[PDB]
Amino acid sequence: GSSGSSGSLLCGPLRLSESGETWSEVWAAIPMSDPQVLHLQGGSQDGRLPRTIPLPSCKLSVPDPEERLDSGHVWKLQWAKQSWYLSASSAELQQQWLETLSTAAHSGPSSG
Repeated sequence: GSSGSSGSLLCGPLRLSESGETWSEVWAAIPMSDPQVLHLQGGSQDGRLPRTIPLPSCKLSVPDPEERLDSGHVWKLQWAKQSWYLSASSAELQQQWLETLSTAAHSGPSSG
C-alpha cells in the first residue's frame, strides 16, 4: 500500500489460516501503544481466531513453497501452543510484515 495508513505502526488487508487448511479474510494491524502485539480483526467468519498475538513470544517461520497453500507469499507463526498462517499480497508486503514483527519480538535500541 503506497499510501501509508496514519496511526497504527503497521496495518493492511491480511489473510489467516490454521495449518494451511482454511483461509479467511481478516484485518491485521499493530497498536502503536503496544508494538509488541499484533491485533487481528475479522468479520462474521469465526471467533476462534486470535485477537492479541504476543510477538515477543512468537516465532516467525517461513513455510516451503512446495506446500499446497493458497497464497504464494505467506509465513507461519507458532506460539502459545498454537499455529496460524499469515499470507501477504507479495514478497514486498510480506517483508514489511516479517521485519516489523521480528524487530518487535527482539527489542534492540530504545524505541517503541
